[PDB]
Amino acid sequence: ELPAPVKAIEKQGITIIKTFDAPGGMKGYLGKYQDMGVTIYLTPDGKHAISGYMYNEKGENLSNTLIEKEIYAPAGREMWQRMEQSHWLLDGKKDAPVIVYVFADPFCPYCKQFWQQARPWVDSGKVQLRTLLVGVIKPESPATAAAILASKDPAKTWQQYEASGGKLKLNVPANVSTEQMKVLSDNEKLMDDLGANVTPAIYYMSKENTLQQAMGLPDQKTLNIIMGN
Amino acid sequence: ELPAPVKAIEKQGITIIKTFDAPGGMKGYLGKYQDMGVTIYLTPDGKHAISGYMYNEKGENLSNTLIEKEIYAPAGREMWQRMEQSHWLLDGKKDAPVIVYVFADPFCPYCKQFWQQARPWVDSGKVQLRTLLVGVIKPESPATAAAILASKDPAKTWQQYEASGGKLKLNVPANVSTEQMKVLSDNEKLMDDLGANVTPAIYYMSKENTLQQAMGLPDQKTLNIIMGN
Repeated sequence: ELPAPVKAIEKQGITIIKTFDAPGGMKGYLGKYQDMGVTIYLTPDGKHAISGYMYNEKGENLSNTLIEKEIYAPAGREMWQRMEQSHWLLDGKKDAPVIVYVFADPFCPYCKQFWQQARPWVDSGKVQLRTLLVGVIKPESPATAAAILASKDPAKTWQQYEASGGKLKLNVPANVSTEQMKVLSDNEKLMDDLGANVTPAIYYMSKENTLQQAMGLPDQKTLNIIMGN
Repeated sequence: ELPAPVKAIEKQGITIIKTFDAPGGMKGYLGKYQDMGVTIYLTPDGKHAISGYMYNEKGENLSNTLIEKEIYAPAGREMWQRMEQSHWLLDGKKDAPVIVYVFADPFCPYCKQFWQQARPWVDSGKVQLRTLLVGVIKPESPATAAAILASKDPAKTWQQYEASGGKLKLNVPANVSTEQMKVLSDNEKLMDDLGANVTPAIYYMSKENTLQQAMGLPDQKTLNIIMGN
């Protein structure tokens, strides 16, 4: 079964996930209390256990690094791959180090404004925006988004669209290709699967490789973090 | 100086108080982050330290026992002794195990009501109420309190006063003895030194010997805890 001192913590409403190797002859237990992951460390004697955070000489919160790397990071990377595999429109260099996904709609003032705030990082080649168009805000939203997706170069047309603030003149299609209705439908299901009920819905990876999100127009702090700044 | 991993925690905004003996070859550091006391444990290797709570086989939160016993318990016992040394009126057996201090005023509905709630525990001989009269609620408050303190048996007169709801008939003194004005003045300074701006202000010791307080009319939970129940 479980060592007495750890069983005592378990009764404090904690559920153990696995055991792991702790430094200094200690045994570690990774667990959770509601949504919060926790680390427990059995002392050498075996009669005591500390519920807390382990730090090394450099000040790294090891407990935090392990929790994120085992409890949080996994699920997020799944949604990141699913986002990567979508038909997103590029903005910036295809090899920009920082990748930012954003669900945008043709009639979303905040989308245009975030597009604007993003200019510096994108022009620098540090950040690339990957836009997943959707049509969920206005009656004409789908017809417009599809008319954007259905052009000679959809990524450029989205740019010119955000830039001009929409005044762009282009041939609406007589038929919205099924391929384009699929992209819109896939993007909208993915947005829903992320519980994103606001556009723009932005997604980025933290320095510790965990999926982060942002809804609406980011304030300066959030903008700086999203931009990897 | 301080071991690297503990110095790392210290920089997280923690101030160390002293070092202590931890089990299993570990060294402990008692500290504080704002008002909260914290325990840090240097692992045997010396390269790591865990900021958290130590539990033994029986489930006792050792970290909590030490913090309260070294950070909280001291100051409270000081105010307890100062309260003990005051001229309080007895209610119940002088040898009742649980001691409860309460600052009361002659015109305080909530004082009368708490007096009422207290009946069961006091009659059982489990709890003794020690009342420190004050005169801070009404113009006639001091004159009344003093008239209570100035009687043949002040403790009984306070009882009969709470019981009868005040209708008690007794000889008001022509002169309020200086001794009685001193008690009222000492009680009022002590009440102030406790930041008690509400009457009744009740004070009791927790099972871990730390000073607890309660202002106004206690709800059922608080009443039960105050009564040691």
